[PDB]
Amino acid sequence: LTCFNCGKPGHTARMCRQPRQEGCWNCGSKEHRFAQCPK
Ligand SMILES: [Zn+2]
Ligand SMILES: [Zn+2]
Repeated sequence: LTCFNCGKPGHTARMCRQPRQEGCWNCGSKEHRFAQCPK
C-alpha cells in the first residue's frame, strides 16, 4: 500500500489529492519517475 503519485505510504494515488512528484519517489532519480524505474 503506497501512493503512486506523491510517494507516501499508507494510501494510494487513487485516494491522493496531492499532485505528482518530480521523479522517482521510489528510488530518487529526477530524470525518471517511479512508473519509469525498474524498481
Ligand atoms: Zn499520495
Ligand atoms: Zn528509480
